[PDB]
Amino acid sequence: MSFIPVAEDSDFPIQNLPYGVFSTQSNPKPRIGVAIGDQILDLSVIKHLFTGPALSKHQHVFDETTLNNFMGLGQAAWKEARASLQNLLSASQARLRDDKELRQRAFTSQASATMHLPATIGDYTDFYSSRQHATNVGIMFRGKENALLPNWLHLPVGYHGRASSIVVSGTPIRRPMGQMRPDNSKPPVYGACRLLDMELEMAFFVGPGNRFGEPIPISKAHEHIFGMVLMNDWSARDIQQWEYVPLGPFLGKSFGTTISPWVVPMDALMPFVVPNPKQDPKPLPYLCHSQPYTFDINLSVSLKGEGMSQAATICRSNFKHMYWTMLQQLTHHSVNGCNLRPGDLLASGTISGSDPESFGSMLELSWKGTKAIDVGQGQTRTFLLDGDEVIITGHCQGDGYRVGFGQCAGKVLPAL
Amino acid sequence: GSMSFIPVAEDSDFPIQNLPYGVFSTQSNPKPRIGVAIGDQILDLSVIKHLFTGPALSKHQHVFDETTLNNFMGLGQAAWKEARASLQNLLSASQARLRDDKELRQRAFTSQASATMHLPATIGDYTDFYSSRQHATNVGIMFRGKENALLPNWLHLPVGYHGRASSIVVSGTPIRRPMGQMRPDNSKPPVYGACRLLDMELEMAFFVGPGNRFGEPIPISKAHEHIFGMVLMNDWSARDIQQWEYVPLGPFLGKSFGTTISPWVVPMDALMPFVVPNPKQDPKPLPYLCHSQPYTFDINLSVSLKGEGMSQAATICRSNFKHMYWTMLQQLTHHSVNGCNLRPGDLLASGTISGSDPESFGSMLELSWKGTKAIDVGQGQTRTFLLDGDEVIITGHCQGDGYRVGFGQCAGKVLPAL
Ligand SMILES: [Ca+2]
Ligand SMILES: [Mn+2]
Ligand SMILES: [Mn+2]
Ligand code: NA
Ligand code: NA
Ligand code: NI
Ligand code: NI
Ligand code: NI
Ligand code: NI
Ligand code: NI
Ligand code: NI
Ligand code: NI
Ligand code: NI
Ligand code: NI
Ligand code: NI
Repeated sequence: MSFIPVAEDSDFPIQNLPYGVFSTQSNPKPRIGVAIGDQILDLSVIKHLFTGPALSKHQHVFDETTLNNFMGLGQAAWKEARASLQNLLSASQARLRDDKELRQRAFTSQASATMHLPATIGDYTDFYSSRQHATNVGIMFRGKENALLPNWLHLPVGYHGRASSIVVSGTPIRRPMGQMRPDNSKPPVYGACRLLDMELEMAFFVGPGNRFGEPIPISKAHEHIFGMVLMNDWSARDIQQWEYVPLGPFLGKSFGTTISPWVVPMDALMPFVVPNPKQDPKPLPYLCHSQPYTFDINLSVSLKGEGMSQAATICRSNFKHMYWTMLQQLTHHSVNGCNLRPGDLLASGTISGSDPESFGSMLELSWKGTKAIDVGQGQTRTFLLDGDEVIITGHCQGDGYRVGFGQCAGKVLPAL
Repeated sequence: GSMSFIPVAEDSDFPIQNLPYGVFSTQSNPKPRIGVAIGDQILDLSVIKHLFTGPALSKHQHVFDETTLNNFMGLGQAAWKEARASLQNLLSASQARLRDDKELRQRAFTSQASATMHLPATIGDYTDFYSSRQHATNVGIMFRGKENALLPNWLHLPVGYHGRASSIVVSGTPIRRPMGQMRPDNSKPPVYGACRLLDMELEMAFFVGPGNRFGEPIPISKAHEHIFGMVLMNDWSARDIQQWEYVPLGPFLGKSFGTTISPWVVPMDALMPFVVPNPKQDPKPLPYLCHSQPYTFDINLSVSLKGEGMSQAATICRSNFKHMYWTMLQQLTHHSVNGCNLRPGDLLASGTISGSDPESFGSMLELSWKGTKAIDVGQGQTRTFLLDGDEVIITGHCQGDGYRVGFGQCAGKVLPAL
């Protein structure tokens, strides 16, 4: 089904076909591509091959420097694009395989490519939808009997994030300065954050908007989910704890948030859908959906420090843990008439399962700095050190192939 | 004083001392474009852009051809100062260049009355601060209790939260009463329905000029270089939705259904004549928040409410920006201290501007004390929270000798819920 060979270890078989923005040494202009094997198929080069009804008059979306306009076309266009790509790669429509002059312009090596943020993100929201993550933060901060606050099981709690500091995989992250209060009996101090953390999340991009004042009913929520990326919500826990009452996390989150560049479309993930977790209490009707919209995605996080020769896997978790689905999050986010826009990023929350090996932050893995995490070669961590590199990966396991997400990586630079 | 060839009423918001920037279109020409308000006219900068011949602007005249102010904001203070001096000259009663060019005036001016204003910039990120000591005290009492009403961090840093950028709308945009989830009965599950405690919040906000690079703080001594100018803002709020949702991650759907700004961006140079010494802070802030430069402004603010049956709008709040405890310089410095990258056109709002006098409380949550006191809105008529069809208008002015620097309107009418 693909004339482009795909190795067994590839994140990018024919069943994936994610969208990203890339550039090369020869042509520095960011442009839209699709990953296949170790190659990128350049959609600006092949834009004229999308001849179907939804795209024939809208080929210009493939000439843009971001995915926003393609996202905003909606599901008929996404489905047509994916079918066109499938038919070109199988050579059912043989133009791309057989037009050698087009072909040699259209495919470039991933290894030689530079990736960019896939969209101009107008608004970013971070949810809090893993019951074990919220419970753990609760146990650590408020105690076992108060682990979950009263609203949590009733709505998908979330907060507005900082869009400007969402950066693409591979961007170094500087340890932030700020204010903290390490001794509650004394005034706060200014200094480098001491409790620098990662957060394993996933996120989706919004497709067509909704108009200002017009909620998206849950029945239609699936029409607005374009596809998914990996996210690391870097966090400065000492800055966070001091600032956050009563208006929520702010500078403890906004110094950096990393996403992976390849946006895996929802149609690629639908084969990996599983039943939705039972919610008790049942949510209010506006949040109810029968459609399965929970996904079996195997997630891993590695840490490698300065001097260390091998990265250690510190977390293995799964997106299927989450209590509230993306449909519920999208619907709740628009219930009040808030206008979601193409390229908005809605993140899941930190993805922790019940097994401590699956906790999605070092705040949890180290239990607030009370337990050392073994990172191999005689080294241990509670929170991140200068020079540490964190890499998140994710895969769906098919029969004889995997749909992978590439990398969501960053290295910590010293405070300056 | 100082005079334009364009006639200006004594109490006009838009004398030659102001010269605010905005984005407008007309019935003749739908392209949104950059203008400056003067008297009851707009001067179209796209038409006169070739008159900006100075060193900061001569190679950057295209910023005046844009559909938003972002690029001009991004050029920084030498460009802003050069544009303002060029406009003060061009609009002067004693300057012939534009005054006597009949055909150019025909193309360059249009009446405010027939213009449609648009949002002045594409706002990448919006942040709302919480910098009125009285407002934070009042909401603490009403949502949480008198004990620690002002929470332990408030006197040490300018508390703020990330707001929703997409739902910042220009003055005049109707605001639909939001649906959502609320918990009016503590002994029952939450319910879904129309908000019952719909509120306004009197704020001001500033737009960021040049940004800072990702990872690079803005030191407080340079913060003034990044503040372009100000608008009025109404942070519409759904207090029942807010109270149920906000612990522990903050206000969310209780704010994001709509936030209105006025369209004319008053540049900081226009406001500097109205600067006053900063309020004393005790405890003294940490050094990174310590600045001697005066950056508190005497701006008289007013809020009116007009019900769907009324002929006279009632003034329900009179307050002043000079009441705020933390300055814009402190807010911008704190926002970037961790390396967060502010970008041109970002909007940083002050917080609700409540003074200590109850007549200066900047929200109906406060003026009605969470529905326990009636607000007088005219003969016989009262409010606690906003009703369908109510129109809220925020205005603001700095008063000089024989002129004002005004802000135009920040208006919205409440539509019924779905
Ligand atoms: Ca934003
Ligand atoms: Mn997070
Ligand atoms: Mn507010
Ligand atoms: Na972050
Ligand atoms: Na609002
Ligand atoms: Ni892989
Ligand atoms: Ni062509
Ligand atoms: Ni069409
Ligand atoms: Ni309950
Ligand atoms: Ni204190
Ligand atoms: Ni099978
Ligand atoms: Ni004079
Ligand atoms: Ni006025
Ligand atoms: Ni230049
Ligand atoms: Ni005064």
